[PDB]
Amino acid sequence: YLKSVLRELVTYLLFLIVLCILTYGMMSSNVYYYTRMMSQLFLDTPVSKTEKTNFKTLSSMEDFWKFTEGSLLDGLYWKMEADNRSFIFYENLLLGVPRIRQLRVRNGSCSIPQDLRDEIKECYDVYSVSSEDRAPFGPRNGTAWIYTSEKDLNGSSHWGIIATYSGAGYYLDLSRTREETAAQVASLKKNVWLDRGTRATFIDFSVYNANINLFCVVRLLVEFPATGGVIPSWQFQPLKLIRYVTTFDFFLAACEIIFCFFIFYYVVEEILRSFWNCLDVVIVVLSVVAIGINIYRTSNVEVLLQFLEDQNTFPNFEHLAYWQIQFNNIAAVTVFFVWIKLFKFINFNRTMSQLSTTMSRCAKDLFGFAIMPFIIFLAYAQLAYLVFGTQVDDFSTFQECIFTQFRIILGDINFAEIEEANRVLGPIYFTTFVFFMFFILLNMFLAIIND
Amino acid sequence: YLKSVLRELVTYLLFLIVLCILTYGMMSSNVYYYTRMMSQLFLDTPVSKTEKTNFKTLSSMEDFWKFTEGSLLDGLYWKMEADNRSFIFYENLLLGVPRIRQLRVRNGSCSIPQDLRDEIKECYDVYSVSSEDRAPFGPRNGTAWIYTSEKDLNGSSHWGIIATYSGAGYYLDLSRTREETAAQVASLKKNVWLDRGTRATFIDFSVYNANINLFCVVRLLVEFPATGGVIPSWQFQPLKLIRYVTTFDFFLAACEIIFCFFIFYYVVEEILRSFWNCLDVVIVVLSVVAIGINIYRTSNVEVLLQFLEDQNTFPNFEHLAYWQIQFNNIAAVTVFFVWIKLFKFINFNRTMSQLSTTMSRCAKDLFGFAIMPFIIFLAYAQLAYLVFGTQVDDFSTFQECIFTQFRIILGDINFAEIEEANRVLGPIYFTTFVFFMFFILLNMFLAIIND
Amino acid sequence: YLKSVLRELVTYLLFLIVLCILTYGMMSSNVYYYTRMMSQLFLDTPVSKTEKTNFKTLSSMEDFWKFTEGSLLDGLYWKMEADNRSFIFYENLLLGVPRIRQLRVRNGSCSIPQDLRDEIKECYDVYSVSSEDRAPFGPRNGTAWIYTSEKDLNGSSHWGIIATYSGAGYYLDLSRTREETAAQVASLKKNVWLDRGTRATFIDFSVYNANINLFCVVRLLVEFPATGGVIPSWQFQPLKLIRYVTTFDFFLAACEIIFCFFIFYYVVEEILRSFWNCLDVVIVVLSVVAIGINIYRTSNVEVLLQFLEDQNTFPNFEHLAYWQIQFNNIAAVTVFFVWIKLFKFINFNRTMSQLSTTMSRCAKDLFGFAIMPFIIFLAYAQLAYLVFGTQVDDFSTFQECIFTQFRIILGDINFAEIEEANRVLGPIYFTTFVFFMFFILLNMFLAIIND
Amino acid sequence: YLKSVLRELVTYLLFLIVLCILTYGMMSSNVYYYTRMMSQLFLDTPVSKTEKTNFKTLSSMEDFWKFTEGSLLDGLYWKMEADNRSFIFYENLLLGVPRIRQLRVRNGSCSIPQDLRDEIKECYDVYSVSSEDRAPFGPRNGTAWIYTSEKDLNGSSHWGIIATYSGAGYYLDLSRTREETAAQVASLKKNVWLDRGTRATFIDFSVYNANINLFCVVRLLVEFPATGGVIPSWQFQPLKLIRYVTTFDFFLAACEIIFCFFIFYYVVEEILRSFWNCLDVVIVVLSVVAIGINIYRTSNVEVLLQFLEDQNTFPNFEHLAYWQIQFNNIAAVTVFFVWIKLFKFINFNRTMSQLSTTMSRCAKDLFGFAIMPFIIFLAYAQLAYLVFGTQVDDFSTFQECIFTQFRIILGDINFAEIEEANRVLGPIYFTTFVFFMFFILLNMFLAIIND
Ligand SMILES: *[C@@H]1O[C@H](CO)[C@@H](O)[C@H](O)[C@H]1NC(C)=O
Ligand SMILES: *[C@@H]1O[C@H](CO)[C@@H](O)[C@H](O)[C@H]1NC(C)=O
Ligand SMILES: *[C@@H]1O[C@H](CO)[C@@H](O)[C@H](O)[C@H]1NC(C)=O
Ligand SMILES: *[C@@H]1O[C@H](CO)[C@@H](O)[C@H](O)[C@H]1NC(C)=O
Ligand SMILES: *[C@@H]1O[C@H](CO)[C@@H](O)[C@H](O)[C@H]1NC(C)=O
Ligand SMILES: *[C@@H]1O[C@H](CO)[C@@H](O)[C@H](O)[C@H]1NC(C)=O
Ligand SMILES: *[C@@H]1O[C@H](CO)[C@@H](O)[C@H](O)[C@H]1NC(C)=O
Ligand SMILES: *[C@@H]1O[C@H](CO)[C@@H](O)[C@H](O)[C@H]1NC(C)=O
Ligand SMILES: *[C@@H]1O[C@H](CO)[C@@H](O)[C@H](O)[C@H]1NC(C)=O
Ligand SMILES: *[C@@H]1O[C@H](CO)[C@@H](O)[C@H](O)[C@H]1NC(C)=O
Ligand SMILES: *[C@@H]1O[C@H](CO)[C@@H](O)[C@H](O)[C@H]1NC(C)=O
Ligand SMILES: *[C@@H]1O[C@H](CO)[C@@H](O)[C@H](O)[C@H]1NC(C)=O
Repeated sequence: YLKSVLRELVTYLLFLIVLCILTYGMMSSNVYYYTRMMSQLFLDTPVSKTEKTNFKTLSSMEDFWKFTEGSLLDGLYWKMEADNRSFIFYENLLLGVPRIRQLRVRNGSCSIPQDLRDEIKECYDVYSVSSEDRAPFGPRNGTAWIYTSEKDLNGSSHWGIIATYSGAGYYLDLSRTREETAAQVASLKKNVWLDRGTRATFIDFSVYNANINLFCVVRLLVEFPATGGVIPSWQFQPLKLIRYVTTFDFFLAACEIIFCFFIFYYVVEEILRSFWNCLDVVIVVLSVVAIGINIYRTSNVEVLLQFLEDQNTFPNFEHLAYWQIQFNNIAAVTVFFVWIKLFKFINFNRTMSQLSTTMSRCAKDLFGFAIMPFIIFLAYAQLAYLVFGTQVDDFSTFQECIFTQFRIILGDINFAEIEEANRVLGPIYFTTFVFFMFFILLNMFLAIIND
Repeated sequence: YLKSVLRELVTYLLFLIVLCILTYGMMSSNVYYYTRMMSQLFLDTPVSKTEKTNFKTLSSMEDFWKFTEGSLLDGLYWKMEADNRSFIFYENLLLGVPRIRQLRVRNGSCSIPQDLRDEIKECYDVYSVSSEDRAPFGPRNGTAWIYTSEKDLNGSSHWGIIATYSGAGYYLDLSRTREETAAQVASLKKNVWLDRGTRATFIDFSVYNANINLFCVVRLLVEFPATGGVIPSWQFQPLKLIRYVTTFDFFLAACEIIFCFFIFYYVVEEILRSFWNCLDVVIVVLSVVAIGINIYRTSNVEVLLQFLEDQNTFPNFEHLAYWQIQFNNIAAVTVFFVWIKLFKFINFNRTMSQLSTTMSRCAKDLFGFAIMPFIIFLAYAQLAYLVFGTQVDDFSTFQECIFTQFRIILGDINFAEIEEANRVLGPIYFTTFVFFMFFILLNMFLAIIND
Repeated sequence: YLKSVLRELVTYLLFLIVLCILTYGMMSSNVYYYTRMMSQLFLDTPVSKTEKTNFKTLSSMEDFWKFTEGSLLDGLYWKMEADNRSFIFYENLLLGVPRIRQLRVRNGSCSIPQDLRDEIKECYDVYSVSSEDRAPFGPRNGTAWIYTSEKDLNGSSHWGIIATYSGAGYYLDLSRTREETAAQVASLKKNVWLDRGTRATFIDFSVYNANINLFCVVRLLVEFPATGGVIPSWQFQPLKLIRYVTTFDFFLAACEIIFCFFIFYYVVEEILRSFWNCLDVVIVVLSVVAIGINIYRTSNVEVLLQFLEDQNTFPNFEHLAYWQIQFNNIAAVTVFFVWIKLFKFINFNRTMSQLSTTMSRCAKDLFGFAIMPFIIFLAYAQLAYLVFGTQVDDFSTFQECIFTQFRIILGDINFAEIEEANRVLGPIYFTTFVFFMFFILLNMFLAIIND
Repeated sequence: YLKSVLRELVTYLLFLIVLCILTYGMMSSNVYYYTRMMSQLFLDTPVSKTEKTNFKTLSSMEDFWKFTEGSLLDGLYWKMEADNRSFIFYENLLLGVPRIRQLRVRNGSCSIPQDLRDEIKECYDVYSVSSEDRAPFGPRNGTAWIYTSEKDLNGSSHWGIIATYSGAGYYLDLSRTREETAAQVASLKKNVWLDRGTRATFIDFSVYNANINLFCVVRLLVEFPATGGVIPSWQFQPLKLIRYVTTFDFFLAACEIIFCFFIFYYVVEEILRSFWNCLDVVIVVLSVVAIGINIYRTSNVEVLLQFLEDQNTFPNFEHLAYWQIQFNNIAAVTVFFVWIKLFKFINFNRTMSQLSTTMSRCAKDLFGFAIMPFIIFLAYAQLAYLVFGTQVDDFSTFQECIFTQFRIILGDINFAEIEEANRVLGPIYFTTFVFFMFFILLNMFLAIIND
């Protein structure tokens, strides 16, 4: 039994570092600053030299146009090689051409209360597929004023903060040189390309680094709720498109192929309650998903080669970016669970044999104990979402309310804005919540001390 | 017994989601940003273009006048439809006309010490109903200089941060167009409409949004303590005045009527110690209060219809705003307790039968244990209020002192200003407090471990 | 026994609220903002209109002179009644005349290493009574350039942040009007009144409020370590000098006299281990000290009456301010202990009879348990003071190091500057400290669980 | 046995304060501000008068040159004695001459993917000893353009934040007067001395204070990752070079010599498991290392005397600085352990005899218990490093990830940027992590309660 356990043990052991190698391998070291520099160059810089606001600060259409005609242009251009080629920082190819896309909602999408109909001329509803405006508004001279479809326009429907956004919409592709772009943008500002009915806009472009080999894909996402104002959001994604430069990369490629053999091996083992079975399956399921993504999704790299043919177009990476994220997402989770699988054998046989007997024993009862606090914990969350959420960003969404309470329990708090929101309940809420939580838990010890 | 318990159970179950529907229904999703944009447009913007202060920063009369003649004007006007109609952000009707009101205290309200009487000419006491100045000061040409009564002037006495303020006072109603208003304001600054004896001022106006159907009521409240300086405060209240637009709204209306039947049903059940009885009554009491507010208070909507007749006046919503707050306040609390009522049945019968037996058992003793820390906890609070409260905002009020200590226990702290306040006791206070609290609790475990 | 205990009980009860009345009585409500406005007017305002620094920011002599010739002047003057009388905010008498005093250290106070003697001409040692420079430097035309003694110059030696400072030194008294003062200050800047050897400067003045009856005493304390630079510090003290205006004040006066009778009563009771005896004595001792301060120290009020004769001089309140602080300090502590005396009787007889038996029992052992962590806790404190304290303000002083660790345990942390200080030990220090502390305590439970 | 234990006890006792004296002695009091003033003068000041960025803010080459030609120059010069001698603050000798050094990487150090070779002309790899560029680029007129070796150029290879940096490189030594330096710097900017291939630059200079006797050594370290941008870092080190000024210093010198006798005494005692043996050895080992550093490393002081001959050169203290740090590092650790050695005797004999019996008993089992959380704690750390670390600075390095989680557990958190990084996993990560950690620990109590 021991040697058989030892075999599945050492097999697991090899499988460990192999994955650890891939992770450590597939992740370059200094990538962070590559983002941070990009981010600070765009997000963090004053909209205009005379302006005190960053991109994170944009409150208005005027704010937006300033930014577009502002640092964004200067952020995307340098002198400096073609000279149509502009190296960012001097170190970064601006890859292809940037693209701007917006969304628009129809006039009569909404309805005016009968009393104010004599007053109000028209309204514009919150964005929806139904409320989508496909009419060719404006001079209709270009894709800016001409509607297109996410089928026709290669792209993936994106999930925004207030709503999901279909890839389709009104878009425009920029120019190679800063001057030509400004000419385009000006017309887009001159003629009104941002009107009452424009809910969300996209600015997307890709950037390549030649020093280390990586691709920076940038999604600048600006929303315009029916309430007006501006909600800026951004995405900076590094990507490794070309897997082969160094032999070390080729060294990793063999590993992944070898890594596939392990999974192939474990899959057979899965054939036949149990908890660790329920645990082990999770590891395998995630594993398969990654590779499938890794191959028939990510290994495509068509758009690249397609872009490599003619580099004057827009190199849509949104999918490729989107997926490798999920890939990075999944793979990370696997490793996490991979470390967890360590316990069942090396610890249970000797060390935690005196623990698991207590651990798994109470683990059944722990379910019964933990029932009480959540309901209470959820109640405040629901309460706070009702009282607050019209006031404090932290309570804006019911989800974030839950998250906020953890920060509260851990001590991260903005108390002032709470008291500003409600001079009465908020303090009461804050106190009672914190108060009961301890008082609640202390009882649970006792019913645990029952044993 | 079980089926009878099952009936009161499923009955409770239906009553749950019905309320959940109403809450989820009566609360729109994106309302938060509607406030946030409004707030950031007023509270968060520089008083003047050359000025570095926000509305939250106002320290002086000069600060105030700048703000009034500053962003406030520009915040209330846009171009843009009448053109007397100015859409905020282009998306928001400025509803009716804004109104400014101030309070004033009589000359001899206070008394000078005999020694300095030769020095000081006059004083002005802290605001009170007695100290109220009803004399028609100044040119006496308008409501600005003419006192009016909260009976005559429709309004609700408001509860400020240092004091309650009667609705009566000296007020002025603005104009439709920004220019005419500035003319008014200038005269109010030219002639001195803010003098030694002006304790508190009000700026109130309402804003309607046509996209989603809502009303933003704004209370800008500025105080002037007898000590001078300025204490800014603000209120941004969304309101749903017209309950019927979508059929979904009509769907909710039937629910509330149906919802009333439940309460009517439970009221009869209340007829006849007990804790859960003491619990259940609370649910019912709050429930009734809400609906009464919901009907003969809020459903009035007279001022609206009154305003809808002639829109050039000031549409006082202060009550309507004030109440629906309380309504939102109460309803939220109900839901909270509604979730709590879950425990007594589903959990007690099976799961917490092994818990409630311990829970309710120690719940009696917990009262005896918890006595010790509060007295100690209160002592520091009272101590801190004596030592501090002349120094640190967090200790300014005895109430907030209590709240401050929680942040301290949870770790939210400004230590510097404390040490700045008192280089000696504060650190001692801070250390000892934190120190004993743990040391105190640890003992309480033992007397609990006694069982 | 019970009635006898009941008598000492109700006697204690009356004594409670009597003190509570005095405290609540002797403390006015809104005093806080009176300070806050004063503070924000001076500490918080830009040194110059073109300048971005506050008084808290001053790094240099130039910084200082700017401040003096800057906001300070404008902060002390308004238009506005005499007109030699300038009401601050229009609400506050500038009381008497402000005063500036500095300290100076002799040339050869220090000694140069023999190697650099050929290089360096002279040095100036850290401030000390020995290093004090009494020589009449400069043009010697005024108290600015003429040394005076704290005996001759009425004043109390003050305890600064790096050192205690004798009241004696070089001082100058300002003028009534802003213009005349600037003339003085300019000469003090024109001629060099701040030289290499000036360690510390004082700016002190008093301000009276006529609305509520109070006195604001302001100590602006600037230090110049031998290392150069500037360490600003400030003191804003409210004072109630005239105890009699309202009959309510007279109502309080009788109480304090009545309050004295209680102490007189308890003193006799003290005549005769015990803990509560050791407790009770503390209450009495502090009590006596307060009244003695209250009478033959504070009730003096001579300087006032002296100032009231001729108001053109400097009204030194430093003592009067200094003492009532200590008075407020002591009285607060008393109340704290007063609440503590509640336990021994009402709780011990019924409620905590089941607690004190455990409480006082383990209270002996708690001493033995708590020994271990302090030594460890102190060690890190001493360690951190060695590693840090040349880097992080929080560790600058060994005292503050201790305080810093509490914030760390409670979660208030600046981690960045720590890692900036030492990329190695700091993180190690931080981790290990936090780590052991929990690990340490958990053991202590067990030896407590021993019972 | 007791007297023998008493002898080793009192011997230890004397050894305690002797060290305490040395520490307290070897550390001057006010040193902190000496740094803080220096730091704030350089790190904290706007690059240019019109500029809003500090040295900590530098994002670019342009940023850098501005700083060099900016505050740095003004920070290093004052008027003021020679006049070639410029006293900083007027209180600080600029010691010798400052020095600037940079690093450079060869052209073909890296390799371009075959597809973009037609596009990209050249790349520059991340810094390495191999990638080092020793070619004499540029006009080759000076050490700026002429490569030198760390053998030839006296210096110690320094450990930077992204990489270790050999002392060798391209350097330049500044002038005595600000004007001459600017002439040098301009040429270095005029001609391009910062190119694509410059990874890291050094600015190093020393500053002496004559008031207290100390030396400030300044290392300004700027990095340029292959990704572009700028990573500023700084080091401000006080040093006591001349050990003899006051007799008190001579008093300390005898102590250290006497202090050596103790160690000499304890070394013999070490001759012969045990834990305290394992403890005691550590104390001795560290002790020896310090003195060896103290003598044949630090007591050298040659460069000083060498510099004292001719003061126009660059006084390299980098080693002397580097070592005394380690010295201060080690000595601090010793004291920490010195306090720890207290327990084994005074506490074990009487007080903790009732504790150590429990302490050391469970101390064996504690190892078994603590196994579970670390693996879990590490997992999140590894997970977070995979998910984050491309986004959040706090997760940038796997090491800092661990540190970040402590702040999270203690409550120090930036939640926003996390949610900004990943709208999904981050919140999930945050919640689950915090959630399990408590849930994990609670079980461990039970298996501990097993006893
Ligand atoms: C929107 O529809 C309303 C409804 O008749 C109409 O009055 C208004 O002119 C329309 N505006 C636009 C821009 O389509
Ligand atoms: C559409 O018409 C406008 C009106 O002159 C013109 O400025 C714009 O360039 C036209 N668009 C295109 C794509 O030609
Ligand atoms: C989508 O990709 C195809 C592939 O050649 C291309 O022809 C087409 O123009 C693309 N459509 C876009 C980018 O909207
Ligand atoms: C206020 O009353 C005092 C008391 O006589 C008087 O001297 C002063 O002129 C009055 N001022 C005003 C503005 O009423
Ligand atoms: C009151 O008189 C002043 C003095 O000219 C004048 O400016 C103001 O307009 C008058 N008020 C009204 C309401 O007419
Ligand atoms: C109060 O409301 C009534 C209702 O018509 C109106 O006539 C009156 O002018 C109002 N008073 C105010 C707004 O002061
Ligand atoms: C200080 O004393 C030194 C010692 O001789 C002397 O050289 C220097 O001139 C003196 N300076 C002043 C200002 O007294
Ligand atoms: C001292 O002499 C200077 C030199 O002119 C003069 O400016 C100053 O006013 C004099 N001081 C006094 C108090 O007269
Ligand atoms: C101290 O007070 C006495 C009291 O009259 C006064 O004569 C003297 O001038 C004062 N000395 C000062 C303020 O330096
Ligand atoms: C770098 O090497 C490449 C490879 O041939 C060459 O094309 C380029 O001109 C070189 N540039 C420099 C600055 O050495
Ligand atoms: C190297 O040549 C340049 C070109 O004129 C000159 O400016 C520079 O001063 C020279 N360097 C030295 C050290 O002479
Ligand atoms: C290293 O020190 C020696 C000692 O005299 C000196 O001659 C040489 O110039 C120094 N080299 C440097 C500072 O690069």
